[PDB]
Amino acid sequence: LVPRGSHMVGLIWAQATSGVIGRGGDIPWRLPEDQAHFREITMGHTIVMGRRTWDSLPAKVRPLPGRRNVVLSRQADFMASGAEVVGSLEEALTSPETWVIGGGQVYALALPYATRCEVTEVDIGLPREAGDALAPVLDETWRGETGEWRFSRSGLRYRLYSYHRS
Ligand SMILES: NC(=O)c1ccc[n+]([C@@H]2O[C@H](COP(=O)([O-])OP(=O)(O)OC[C@H]3O[C@@H](n4cnc5c(N)ncnc54)[C@H](OP(=O)(O)O)[C@@H]3O)[C@@H](O)[C@H]2O)c1
Ligand SMILES: CCc1nc(N)nc(N)c1OCCCOc1ncccc1/C=C/CO
Ligand SMILES: [Cl-]
Ligand code: NA
Repeated sequence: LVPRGSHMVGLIWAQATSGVIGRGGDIPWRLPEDQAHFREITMGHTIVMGRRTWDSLPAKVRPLPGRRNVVLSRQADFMASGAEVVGSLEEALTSPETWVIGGGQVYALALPYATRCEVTEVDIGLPREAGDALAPVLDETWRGETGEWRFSRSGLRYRLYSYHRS
């Protein structure tokens, strides 16, 4: 459970088996099971994203509904209609439960404060290319639960991981 006086920080991302999460300003696959899982985990909570992840959402869909949207930017003139733009994790992590929803820069920024990671891994061979966004690497303070391989309606294998630490 999450006490209302606490500040719990989780990271949620989907990756190829290579660790790639983003390429050319987008996610280089689509997986409906992952979209549903992302919604199930984050609904009702604050979501924090980097400015480039805000840019990657079509204007018509943002801010993502049912969640307080917070965008990290260092640009004093960047504005996100419907959402709050802050310049640091300190300002972004004021809710009792926050999910950092990407991308690569912001996962690495938020990892020192996080105690949970929820990962979808898609079994698509997408090797790391220059400029890709990548999943954060998790050291031995993290302990993980790895689900068995499942099979999507779209014909891709995928599996879920849940990581925790103190
Ligand atoms: N597969 C997934 O789960 C997933 C999830 C989310 C995103 N993505 C993909 O990942 C890519 C985006 O990731 P990315 O690493 O390029 O960018 P990002 O992490 O989404 O955003 C980077 C921006 O965040 C701001 N920022 C970074 N560090 C900051 C700090 N310390 N303080 C304040 N603001 C800070 C900066 O904005 P300013 O430049 O405005 O200062 C920076 O340019 C896209 O391809 C996207 O589609 C994938
Ligand atoms: C559903 C993707 C996803 N999955 C997991 N597991 N964690 C995340 N942090 C995550 O990114 C959410 C922000 C980026 O969203 C999108 N970016 C590009 C194209 C489509 C979307 C989807 C929006 C809502 O379906
Ligand atoms: Cl969503
Ligand atoms: Na996930």
